[PDB]
Amino acid sequence: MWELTILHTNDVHSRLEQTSEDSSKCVDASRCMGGVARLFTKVQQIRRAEPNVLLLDAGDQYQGTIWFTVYKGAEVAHFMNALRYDAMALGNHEFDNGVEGLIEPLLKEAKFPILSANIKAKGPLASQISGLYLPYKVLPVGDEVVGIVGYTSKETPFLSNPGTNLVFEDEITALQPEVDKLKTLNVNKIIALGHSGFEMDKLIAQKVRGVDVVVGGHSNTFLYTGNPPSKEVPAGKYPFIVTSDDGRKVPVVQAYAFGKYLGYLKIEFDERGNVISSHGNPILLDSSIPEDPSIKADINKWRIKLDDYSTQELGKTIVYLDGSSQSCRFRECNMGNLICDAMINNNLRHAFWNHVSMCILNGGGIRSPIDERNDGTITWENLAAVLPFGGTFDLVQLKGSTLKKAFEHSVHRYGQSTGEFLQVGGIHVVYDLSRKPGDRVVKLDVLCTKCRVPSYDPLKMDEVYKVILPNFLANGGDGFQMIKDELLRHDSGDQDINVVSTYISKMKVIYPAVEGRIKFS
Amino acid sequence: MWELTILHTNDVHSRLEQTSEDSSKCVDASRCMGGVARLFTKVQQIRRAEPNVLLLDAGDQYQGTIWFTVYKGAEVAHFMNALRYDAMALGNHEFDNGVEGLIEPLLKEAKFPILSANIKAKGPLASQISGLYLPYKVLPVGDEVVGIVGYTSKETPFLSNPGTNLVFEDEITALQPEVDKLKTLNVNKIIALGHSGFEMDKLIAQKVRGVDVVVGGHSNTFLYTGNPPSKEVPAGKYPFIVTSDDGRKVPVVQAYAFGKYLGYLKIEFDERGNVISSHGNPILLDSSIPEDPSIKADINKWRIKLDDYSTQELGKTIVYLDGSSQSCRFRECNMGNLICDAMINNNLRHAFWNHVSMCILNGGGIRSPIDERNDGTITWENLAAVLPFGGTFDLVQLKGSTLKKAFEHSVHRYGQSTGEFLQVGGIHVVYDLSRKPGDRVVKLDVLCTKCRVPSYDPLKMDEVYKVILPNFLANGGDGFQMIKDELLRHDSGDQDINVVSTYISKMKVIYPAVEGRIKFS
Ligand SMILES: O=P(O)(O)CP(=O)(O)OC[C@H]1O[C@@H](n2cnc3c(NCc4ccccc4)nc(Cl)nc32)[C@@H](F)[C@@H]1O
Ligand SMILES: O=P(O)(O)CP(=O)(O)OC[C@H]1O[C@@H](n2cnc3c(NCc4ccccc4)nc(Cl)nc32)[C@@H](F)[C@@H]1O
Ligand SMILES: [Ca+2]
Ligand SMILES: [Ca+2]
Ligand SMILES: [Zn+2]
Ligand SMILES: [Zn+2]
Ligand SMILES: [Zn+2]
Ligand SMILES: [Zn+2]
Repeated sequence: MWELTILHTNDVHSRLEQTSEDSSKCVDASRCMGGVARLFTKVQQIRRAEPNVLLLDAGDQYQGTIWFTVYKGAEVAHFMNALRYDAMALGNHEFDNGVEGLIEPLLKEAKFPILSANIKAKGPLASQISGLYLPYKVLPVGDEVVGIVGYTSKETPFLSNPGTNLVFEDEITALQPEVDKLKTLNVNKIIALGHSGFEMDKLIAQKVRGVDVVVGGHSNTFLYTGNPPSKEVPAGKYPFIVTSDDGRKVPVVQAYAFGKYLGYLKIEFDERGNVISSHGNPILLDSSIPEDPSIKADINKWRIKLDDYSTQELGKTIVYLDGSSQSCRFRECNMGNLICDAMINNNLRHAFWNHVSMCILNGGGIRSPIDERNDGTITWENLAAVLPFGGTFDLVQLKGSTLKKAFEHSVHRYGQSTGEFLQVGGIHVVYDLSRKPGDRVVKLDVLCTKCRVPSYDPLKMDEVYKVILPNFLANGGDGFQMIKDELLRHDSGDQDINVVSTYISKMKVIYPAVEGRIKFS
Repeated sequence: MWELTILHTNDVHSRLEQTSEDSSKCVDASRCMGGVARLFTKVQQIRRAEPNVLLLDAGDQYQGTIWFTVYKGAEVAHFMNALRYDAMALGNHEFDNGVEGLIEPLLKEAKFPILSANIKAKGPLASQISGLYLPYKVLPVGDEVVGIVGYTSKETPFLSNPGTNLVFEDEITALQPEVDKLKTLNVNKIIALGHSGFEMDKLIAQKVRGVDVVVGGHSNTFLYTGNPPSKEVPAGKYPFIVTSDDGRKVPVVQAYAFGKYLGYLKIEFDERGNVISSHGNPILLDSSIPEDPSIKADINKWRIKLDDYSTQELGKTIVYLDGSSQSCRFRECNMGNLICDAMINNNLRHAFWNHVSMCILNGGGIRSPIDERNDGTITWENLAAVLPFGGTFDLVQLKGSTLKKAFEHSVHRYGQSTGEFLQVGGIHVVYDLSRKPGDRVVKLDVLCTKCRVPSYDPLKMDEVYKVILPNFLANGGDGFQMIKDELLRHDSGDQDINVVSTYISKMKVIYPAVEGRIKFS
């Protein structure tokens, strides 16, 4: 019997340096976690101890911190090569800077194979990207070979900017012929490594004949066997076992996000590549694991270029700016109220009509909290992690019916850590989750524009309201198809980080609170 | 039979120039009201038409606009002499600048008798103020004489700064011997002119034998017979008839406030001074009445010194700043939310503990609205009328029990246009007016200080909270005795107008709304 050790990371999101426990900028260095230097110490320790080791990434290394704003993927290719990753699957955020933002910094500079079987290149692009990413790779591991098939979220054209020359096929339809090709090459050990979320990973384990292990990403799934070591609540045991349609037990693994944990799974295979057993758990990369000095000195060299983004203080916060998913995707979060107050302030600074009183913001668009214990200081860097996408805060004209539909969509699948949960400004919404989806909004009061003194009045279906929202939502992003389809007017506004930055500078000291903007019945 | 015409003003409050309909600074001159120039045209017209005329003031000429901030009462003595007032009764605001602020500008410069029978001077002051104000005056009117007895609110030591050398006696106890003295002088026509409010005026008409007419002030009572000409709702017919204990019908009159109306009452007396009948109504001093050119040119001369208080713009409002009594004494008003946000902002600008999240503000302390149609401009003058008293915004430490008592007091006599109604910041209060007084607060949630993210939690009786409030409330003003008696700590803060001014300058453009801080069940 032959034992393989799979070490996996996913949704790291430019978290190259060690972070606070909430994955925001490290301040109190003694209690910091993750980062590539720490991950390198743990990986090295496992390589010294285990004979057959694979270090894999299931996508979304791109986007999240000033590391990616400045280096545009050169930091990813450099440090992923430094850690000696054996393979990576393409994620949706790898396309955020177009195909060009993927090809030049990453595909051309990685010393490891970058995979995706369901991505087909066509037209002019076909010749330009050919062989820069592969559907599968056969990797020698000790005296054995292990086949790795890659996959990327089929919904990527709506999540990113991959362009019109890439076709995103159904994962299962595209993976089965590639697995069948590995089987003809007599590769009997097969890992499906990809980026579509835990729900699709379970479908790949059930339906794709020949896959032994599924290593996923995109849904930031925390899986654990026993008592977890930190604040993350497990969504199931590690590994998650799926029984395939052909009757084989298939472990499905995921390792949360932000490089806080290193996934770790041991598979005992027999001579014919049948999985005998599997055990593991994600490894919390805390303070106990010391950062590698060589990687850390290299991280510090690259850090010089970034320091001029933290030299200038925009203002102060005397309160924790809760930009976490556990807060901003489930209820009113003060980071969400702050950003919506900044949007309304930027639009009301230059103004019955002409005015704009309301704001809506997808909770999943807020990508990091900001801590108040660092002397209170807010820099362009702390703000760069909250709002990393470089989008705009647009003005839209919506019928009350359209706004009520967007609010119904906001909680249609409440309890899935779905980022469509809306943060608001100039709106008082009450939800009753005991009611059937599509009828959960029990109260929707909005701030009048056509009134001398502003006050909250019930939303009228036949009335038309002006709403400030991300360009992402206006384009039907996060399943807000009703906004794109039913809007009556759409104007482009200022860059997201600049709107929030000018506001923080004006206010000097900020203290946003949870005020009852969103309530539950 | 002999007919007397009584023209009366009360609670003018430094409204020397014509004002908007809400009694704030005149902008659209075509639809402006009141002012001394307009009042002079109407009074002159009545003097040309009627043989026996008395022009009286029932108090509170002092405090309200930049006219009083700058001239400290010299404008009152000058323009009241110009209009040829025959008498004035002392009001509580005439003592706001101490006895010295009353003696030097007004008592020493008025060419008319200034009256109060229930104010007794003692100790060192007795010799200094002797004869500068009188208990009564006998005025020749045509071939007849009319006696005028004055009175001032017994509660003045708590409302103002009259000092420890003036005794404020019971109105009825002090008025009866002065009326009896006029009766021995065979004065058969007697007017009681004073400043204690409509409720006390009715008691004087009922109890003081020999008073024929009561001309009052202090409660800003609007009395009208028929259909009123403006937005003011009558509190009863004009005149209000009180049947005395000795069986005589006694008219009681009051003419609202801010010089918007001129009270006008005709009394037909018989040969023995018995009131036969009385009819009248307040005269709305609107645009139809033209301003006297001589008084207006004199008003413009004095206006030069004031212009450097309007030359500098503090910021802009895009919304009407509702500082009216009809709003701020009955429900949440946006002027109240603004001032409470300015108080919390001034105290949080330099800060679990040390912080202050809550604000309370007596609604009656907000003395004027600000209009947004004047290009949006907010000047030191517009702000001077909102906050004319020159008080401070103090920090106090209160038990939850004390705060609940202050909120119970806030609505104990709801529906009387009582200024104790509280405006708030960092507090969510719900009242149920159908409940018995002392038990009307059904919900009282406050913003936590001892929490990383601020949020609204129920008030705990056994807990201690930090509240920013006017120095007036800390001293038990407006019947908030529980604040003065039960507070655990009291620190003096910055001047009220400066706190609000620095905030408006920081914000640049303001838009406070009615947000659900105060609700009714
Ligand atoms: O890491 P992911 O692959 O995104 C999976 P997740 O559970 O961590 O985050 C999902 C949430 O994030 C929201 N979201 C993602 N990208 C964007 C985004 N920009 C991405 C982008 C799109 C097109 C071109 C370039 C960049 N803008 C906004 Cl406002 N919201 C976004 C939105 F997609 C959702 O609420
Ligand atoms: O014109 P008035 O004689 O006052 C009768 P009104 O029905 O028009 O106003 C009553 C309201 O006004 C409130 N109030 C009055 N004076 C003050 C005041 N300053 C007066 C003062 C007191 C002592 C010395 C000097 C000035 N400060 C504050 Cl915050 N609130 C006040 C307080 F008294 C009440 O809520
Ligand atoms: Ca196998
Ligand atoms: Ca008489
Ligand atoms: Zn991701
Ligand atoms: Zn993803
Ligand atoms: Zn008054
Ligand atoms: Zn008064």
